[PDB]
Amino acid sequence: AAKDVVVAVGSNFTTLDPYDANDTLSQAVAKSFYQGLFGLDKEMKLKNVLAESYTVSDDGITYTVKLREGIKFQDGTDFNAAAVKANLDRASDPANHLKRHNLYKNIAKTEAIDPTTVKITLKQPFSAFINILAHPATAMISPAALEKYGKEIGFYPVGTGPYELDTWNQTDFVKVKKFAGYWQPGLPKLDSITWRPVADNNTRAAMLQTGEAQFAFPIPYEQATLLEKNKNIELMASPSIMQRYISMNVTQKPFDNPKVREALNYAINRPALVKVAFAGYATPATGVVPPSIAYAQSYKPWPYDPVKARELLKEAGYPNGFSTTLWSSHNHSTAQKVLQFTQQQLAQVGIKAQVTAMDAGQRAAEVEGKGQKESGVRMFYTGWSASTGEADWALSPLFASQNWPPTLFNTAFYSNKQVDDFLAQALKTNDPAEKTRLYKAAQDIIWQESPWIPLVVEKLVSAHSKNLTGFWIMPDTGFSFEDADLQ
Ligand SMILES: [Zn+2]
Ligand SMILES: [Zn+2]
Ligand SMILES: [Zn+2]
Ligand SMILES: [Zn+2]
Ligand SMILES: [Zn+2]
Ligand SMILES: [Zn+2]
Ligand SMILES: [Zn+2]
Ligand SMILES: [Zn+2]
Ligand SMILES: [Zn+2]
Ligand SMILES: [Zn+2]
Repeated sequence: AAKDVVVAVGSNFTTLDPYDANDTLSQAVAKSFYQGLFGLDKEMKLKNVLAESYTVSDDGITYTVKLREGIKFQDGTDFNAAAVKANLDRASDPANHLKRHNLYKNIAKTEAIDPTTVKITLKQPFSAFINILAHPATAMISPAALEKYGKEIGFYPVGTGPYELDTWNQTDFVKVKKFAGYWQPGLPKLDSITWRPVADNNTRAAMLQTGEAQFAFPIPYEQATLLEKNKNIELMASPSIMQRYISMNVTQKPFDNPKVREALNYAINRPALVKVAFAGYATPATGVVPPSIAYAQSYKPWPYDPVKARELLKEAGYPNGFSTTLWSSHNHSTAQKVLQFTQQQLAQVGIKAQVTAMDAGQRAAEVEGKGQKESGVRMFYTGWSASTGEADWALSPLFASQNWPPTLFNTAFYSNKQVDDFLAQALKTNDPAEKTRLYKAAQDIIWQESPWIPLVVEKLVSAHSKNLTGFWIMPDTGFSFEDADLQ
């Protein structure tokens, strides 16, 4: 019997060459034909994939990876230390100007000691490197295919995965078919997968209804109830890695005063916000890092208390609040309801905030491309996904004093001697204990200094036919379908 499943996704794909994509979706789909040395499961946990095992010098500089022998690429060629070298050399060559260059520029060189042994030496220590190797961007592509297609490799992928490219209709869909020579006997179980972009949200959910699609994501809030009521459809609300928050320019107006920051955090009723802006598909944030990320810490939740808040602003010296600005990035999602709710809650405590949604231009001009002594940024509503699955990318770009704009995304212009050093120390050790310890310390300082108003952490809403099993949504919004099957 023919097992042909259709997945209804959210947008169009950019490229099928992982190294050249900034959107998770395209990377997730390209996972049909590509595998990495390592990868993360649906709980965001480390797994050895094409790699058998690995070792790292106490110097943190040298990584020695053992590979599984006998694996073939979809074009008949062999997967070996040389192919890994070719994939890594290419990714770390700036001349290639591949969108994900920054994830490999720290690689000094890759050596093929033997067909099943790869020696990678970094320029500088970076304990999160193993995570970079498990990232869906680091795909092992066919050296032969890299040469045959050159710069068009992103259209005609050739990897070691369970599916081969059947055909791609730029706007219509990406259809992949079962690869007979897949290195794992018995897989895949499916004969084909058809990834179909469906921009209309209501239509996406509707297809699960008619049976037109067996899996879909994301699912609109209104359509959620409908689907969950259907016995042929399984609707899930899973944890994501999207942190929602409002940063405060800790070097400005009343925000320099830590009492104000502590105050404004009492002003927001988070459980109410999750209902009003996310339809209950999120949770109040009890940390600055989504708990699904490795090394994250969680704390006792912020109570909601307008009285405590107004009192604190008074002690601070603002018996009648004050006025400030609240910027958010222009979008069509839930942001709109978040702003209206927030400035309303802030109004209750006397904080007149002038909301403003900015397009790509103003955002890059007023928020990202601007330094402290110029920036107008005061209160900023935004979000962030640590797509590496570990604390560093969830913490450095947002709190490391060196990452203030236009360098990186520390919109709160926060800084702290200990945190910066704790973050730096973390990257120079590979001992889990030390790492959980170092990161835990930085987070405790951050949470207590409150440079933010951590709002919530979203929930991913997906749904699939009861018949489709082994098909999962990952916190980073990618898919895990190693053992997918149909009955
Ligand atoms: Zn490019
Ligand atoms: Zn050749
Ligand atoms: Zn040649
Ligand atoms: Zn076909
Ligand atoms: Zn065909
Ligand atoms: Zn249709
Ligand atoms: Zn399920
Ligand atoms: Zn109180
Ligand atoms: Zn728009
Ligand atoms: Zn199921």
